[PDB]
Amino acid sequence: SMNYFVGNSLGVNLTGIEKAIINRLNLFKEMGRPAQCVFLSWNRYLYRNAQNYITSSDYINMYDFFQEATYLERNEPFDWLSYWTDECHYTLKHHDFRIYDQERFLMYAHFQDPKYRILDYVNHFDSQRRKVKRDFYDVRGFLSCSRILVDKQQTLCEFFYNPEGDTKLEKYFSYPEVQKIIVYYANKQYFFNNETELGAFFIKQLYQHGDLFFSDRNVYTAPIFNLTPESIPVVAVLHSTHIKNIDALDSSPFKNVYKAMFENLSRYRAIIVSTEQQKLDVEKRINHTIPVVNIPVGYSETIDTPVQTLSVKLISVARYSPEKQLHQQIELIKRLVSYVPKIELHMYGFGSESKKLNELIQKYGLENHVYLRGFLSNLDQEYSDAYLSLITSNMEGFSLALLESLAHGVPVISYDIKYGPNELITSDFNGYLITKNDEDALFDKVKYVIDHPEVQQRLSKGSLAKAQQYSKASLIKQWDQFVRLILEHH
Amino acid sequence: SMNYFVGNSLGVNLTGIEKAIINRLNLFKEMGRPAQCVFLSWNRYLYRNAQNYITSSDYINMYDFFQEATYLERNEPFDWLSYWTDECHYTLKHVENSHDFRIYDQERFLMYAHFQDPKYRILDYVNHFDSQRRKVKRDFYDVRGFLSCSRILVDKQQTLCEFFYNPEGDTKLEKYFSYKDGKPEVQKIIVYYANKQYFFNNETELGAFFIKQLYQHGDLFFSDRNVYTAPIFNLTPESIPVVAVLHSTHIKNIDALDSSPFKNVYKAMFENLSRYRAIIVSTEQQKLDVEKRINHTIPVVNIPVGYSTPVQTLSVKLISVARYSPEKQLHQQIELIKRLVSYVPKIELHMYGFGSESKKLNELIQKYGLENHVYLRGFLSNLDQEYSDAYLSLITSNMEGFSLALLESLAHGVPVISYDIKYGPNELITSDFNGYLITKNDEDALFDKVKYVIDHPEVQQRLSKGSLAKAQQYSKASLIKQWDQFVRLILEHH
Repeated sequence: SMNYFVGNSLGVNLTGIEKAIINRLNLFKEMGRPAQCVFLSWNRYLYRNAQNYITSSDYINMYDFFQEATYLERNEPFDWLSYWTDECHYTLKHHDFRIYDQERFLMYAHFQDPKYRILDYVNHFDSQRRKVKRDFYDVRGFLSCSRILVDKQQTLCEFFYNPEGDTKLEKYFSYPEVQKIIVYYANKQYFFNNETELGAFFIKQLYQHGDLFFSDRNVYTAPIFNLTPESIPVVAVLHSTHIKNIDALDSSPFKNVYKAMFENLSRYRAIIVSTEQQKLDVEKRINHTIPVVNIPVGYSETIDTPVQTLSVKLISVARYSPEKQLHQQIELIKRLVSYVPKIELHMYGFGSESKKLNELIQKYGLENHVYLRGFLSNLDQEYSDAYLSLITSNMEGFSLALLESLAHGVPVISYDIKYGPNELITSDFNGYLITKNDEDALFDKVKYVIDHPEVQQRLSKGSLAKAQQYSKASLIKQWDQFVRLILEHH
Repeated sequence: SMNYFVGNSLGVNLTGIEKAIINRLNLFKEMGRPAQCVFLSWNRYLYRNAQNYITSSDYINMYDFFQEATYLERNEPFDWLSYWTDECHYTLKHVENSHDFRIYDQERFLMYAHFQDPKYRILDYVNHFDSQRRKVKRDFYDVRGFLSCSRILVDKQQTLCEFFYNPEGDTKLEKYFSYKDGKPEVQKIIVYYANKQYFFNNETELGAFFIKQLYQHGDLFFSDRNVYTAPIFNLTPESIPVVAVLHSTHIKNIDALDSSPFKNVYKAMFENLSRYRAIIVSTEQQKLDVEKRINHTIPVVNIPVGYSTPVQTLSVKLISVARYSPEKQLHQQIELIKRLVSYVPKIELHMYGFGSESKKLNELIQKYGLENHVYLRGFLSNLDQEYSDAYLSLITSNMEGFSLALLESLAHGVPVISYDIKYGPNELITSDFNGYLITKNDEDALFDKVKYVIDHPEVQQRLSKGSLAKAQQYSKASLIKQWDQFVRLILEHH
């Protein structure tokens, strides 16, 4: 039996949903449940984006599947520049080349590398210099898609190839929308009107009696699951707030990304959310129509670095976005620095709010007190001397960063806001929950913990215990039980 | 060494050039010189058109060559209907008064299928539709059974590009089109050959590449459809030996031998004579005019375009074997009979052929009250019975070409009276031997000579025996010896 985590693709910069999908995959292998990520969109760079995260045998892409290129890795590098000159006697006028036969302009080639071992695309031109066809190469080496052009470089149709160059899919477009898809599969021809129908066909070929699907990128996967039969079991996973407005729990419309899932609840064996708090809201909102279950989106990893070697160092691990209200922590430091002259705030993240935050810092002469540290891929060394974590957001989700900092014995002072802080913070155990936007009470609890390092030490010991509760193995056992119960009942 | 006779195609009704190519192949086969016909145009019916006349190994079509379908014969039949119904689970709906079926996956219209035969054994094409019932692609099947070409459509079913396949389904050629004067014109051709890709701007360049792939030292090419074949040979090296074959008059105006422009179909060959080893024409008379016109720059050789039951069992039966076209001037034959019937009341004239002039010919027949004297007999595939009682053949044309029809009537002992016009009458008529030649458009002299042969049956008999003797000069064995000597000589000089 196989567990499939259905997203869309993998960017250069992995997204929350992509990490969750990958994170969840690792856990299933650990406990000896087979699992695979399922990708939908055509992405001739997928194998590259995947390389530093999962193996080729750990994912099935829908286009790779019909192009017979699943589990296929990089071809041995190919000398395109040599083949064009030494075998085809063409003329190259320079990571782009213009290919001429004698005086005749044929093609526009585009490479990735300056070593020219990885071809990207080749534009083909007619006798009038009209661009008639584009050849799009997969990062693994084989020609993946040719696009036929008409009029003003308008896409008319696309042909997708297997590695050996057989046609496996055809797409036909009008204005640029798909009106027809042809697939060559199982020694015949299949016809679809759109990519959702193709996706549904793909899911039916994947499924074997006893497998389980997870719907992770609902804006794409729910419409696909909606056209598959009810004998194929699938669970919906929400990675965010389920409604546009969390303060109108009964009334708020579902997020657009979750609409097609919520409007066909009966198709799904369950909904998974990250927090008990979110499970209670969702359960009540859908009148218990299907099971809702809370399974955290990560775990506290075993500690490899020195812990609480304690200058008072406060930290923020948070995207530089409006919702994290990070200026409130700069203002906190403005207040505290008169009582705590050697105080330091380190804020780890990136995003829109950098310029404004940077300006607020210079404005208050806090350049020796508050540091916008940007993104660090490794935070282990940053936690060893951290006195406490701050959360000043108007909204949250289950925070992997918070779990990591707790596993390092760094206690946390957070607003009590949905979702995540209530799950990972017990007041006076591993930190303190504060009424949302009460900056005065924030100052009082931060000052109190700084004034009483015996308190910080005791909250440190609570932090290590809270992290122990969210271990890799507790999370394994929760996935293991859920999967067996969902399949048992199906 | 291989002799290659390069034409365009074979139609369902063979043209003059197609027959000339096939007759030449048959002579080379009898002789023991390897020959093949070479065809250029994409023609997914070529195999059926060819079956009555040549074997698969007797020809190489250009498209078949690149489609890895040269020498391929017919597939065992395939019941597309059962495969669509039983194996694909599609819904078939017959179209009223047709061999056509609409194909559906449930409520969804997917394809329109056309069969050649009401038994649905020969799939011809399949049209594909998108979700908005736009016709996006047409699949064209070869008569041998394989999918030959897919054509991709845009806008009002305009041809954008075409993909040509081997029998296994691999793409071997692509063609890209742009519209000019309301018709698609090739702007690009890609060919997958010898594990490489090759690029061309037009079919002339593709043709030249094809010739270069066939040629081995010792081989010899004949350019028979010069409007297409000459521009192709013009793009090939002079190391490849090619003979130009003219199948009609070489100039637009036969009466200005020196100054007339060449026929548009021969312009490319005459504007590059030094490319060609020789020119072949069907008549000694055309040979002398062409040699003079080109100042003997290359050799010109006349080789007839073809070779030659009970006989002369004799009512007085005149015959005309001639297209009903204005150049033939068949009205003059009506006028001749109008004048003759007075003196010869048991006279008949049988006119074998067809064309746009039939209506006027019937009007004149009716006008002259000649309905029991002049017969418009239509085309006749076989004329053997029609010859046995024929007294005399008539030719009243203002222009001619070498006539296999006239050769055949001469083999059957039928003498002829013809206007003296170029080309063909002087080749097959020696005055007072097998017939008479009359000043062009001299209807009085035509009457007088026709009347003299009717009034002298012993003269008719001598001319008949001269017709048998004239035809025997065009024997299979004399054509073989001309062709054998020509190829020997051409290859020695090259």
